[PDB]
Amino acid sequence: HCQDCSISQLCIPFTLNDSELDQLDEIIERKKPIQKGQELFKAGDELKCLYAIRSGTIKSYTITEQGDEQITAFHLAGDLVGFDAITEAQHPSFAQALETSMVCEIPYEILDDLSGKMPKLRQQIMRLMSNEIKGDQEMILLLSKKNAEERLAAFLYNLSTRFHQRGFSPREFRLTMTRGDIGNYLGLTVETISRLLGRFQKTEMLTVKGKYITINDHDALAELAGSAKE
Amino acid sequence: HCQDCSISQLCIPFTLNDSELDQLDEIIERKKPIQKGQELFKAGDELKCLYAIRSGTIKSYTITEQGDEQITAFHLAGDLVGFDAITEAQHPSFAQALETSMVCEIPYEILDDLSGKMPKLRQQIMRLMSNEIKGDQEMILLLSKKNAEERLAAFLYNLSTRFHQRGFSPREFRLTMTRGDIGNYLGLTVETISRLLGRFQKTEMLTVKGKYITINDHDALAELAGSAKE
Ligand code: SF4
Ligand code: SF4
Repeated sequence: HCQDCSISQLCIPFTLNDSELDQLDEIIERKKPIQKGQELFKAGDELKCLYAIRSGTIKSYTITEQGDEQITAFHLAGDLVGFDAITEAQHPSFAQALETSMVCEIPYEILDDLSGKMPKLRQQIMRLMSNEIKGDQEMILLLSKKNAEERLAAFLYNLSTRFHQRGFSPREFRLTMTRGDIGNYLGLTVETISRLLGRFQKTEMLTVKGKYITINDHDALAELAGSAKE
Repeated sequence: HCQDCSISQLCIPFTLNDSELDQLDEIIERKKPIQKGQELFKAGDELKCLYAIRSGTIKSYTITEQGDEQITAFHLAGDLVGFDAITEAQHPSFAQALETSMVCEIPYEILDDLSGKMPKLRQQIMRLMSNEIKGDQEMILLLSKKNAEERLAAFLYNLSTRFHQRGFSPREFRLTMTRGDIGNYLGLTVETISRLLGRFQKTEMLTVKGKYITINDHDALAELAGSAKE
């Protein structure tokens, strides 16, 4: 159940000859679905497999000394979860599903075994890590230079894009995560998150119905997202 | 000039048989020293080599739409600069030396060529990326959950540690970067940066003379760094 995949283009078997493909799936792709709110691993757990998101939504977080969750990323289908566990065979982070999700469990060593063995695989694994790094860098700029109007716009631009790539309307999409969770990730207040979407709707940039977002003006939206100003 | 290196333990030829070692250096390790303020690459440049810091200090940054520098990391000896350029053969970031620095130019393709060829190398390259990701995650928590007292303490804890590993006093070390740059990275004010070091000195935790920092109480310091509170 893995040669079949409409996101393999952005997932892990990207640019594999059909021999590489029929081989990989043999060692992954089969985990009775993860339920909304259940975890894939706890911080401190040993690294065994990495997780490719087949369907659904997953957040990554930690807990502060004083006990608050802080979200470090949301994951969409095609995303790989577990990279930060490679350095030390161990998960520093939590991961939890936000909705019923399908997840492909890829055994790290076995994948590592087959990567030295596979140039196009090895290379693909690389840029995937490269890209998480790139993303995290963008997050850092978001939290230093962008104000709340911008942070949210950026966040919403990002999702919209990513859904586009995973073959969806760039126009319309639901927030699977809660407003609480969005505010967490973005250093904003559920109070503020809401207020902003108001303004966004007020300008006809955005239409908002429950958890469903509609973008009526990508150009406006990108201007706010790409600002980084005060 | 590369089998000789008192930081190879944390640099790139970590866990290489002496055949792997004598081989690698042949393709790197020789760039007439980078001067304080000169750049290694401009955002948008093509990926050719990655850069291992042999000596000195290097910052990574971008420029906002409205034209402000934002620093995404400081690099010490042993650190590899360029990972975020792998996804798309291209540097999204700038890199600039903060003091006269020695830099080992490692050709990416050639290094990639020899990595599929080398299990222990490939694996080492992995965790290095894994670790940048991990670091960036910590930065994200710093910018969301930590206040200024904590941000600085954290930052200073981090440097102190990293100098320790690179074989130095954990006790005492200079800030090579400017207070401006520290404040940039940390979302703080040169006004605030200074005030804090005052308090830090006031409590005898820290002794501060010009650019030189002395930690008299690592335990205090780590408590503030590891807080993430308000
Ligand atoms: S989501 Fe699962 S089945 Fe699809 S390409 Fe990724 S690992 Fe394979
Ligand atoms: S700093 Fe330069 S010489 Fe030293 S191990 Fe790294 S690449 Fe080799």
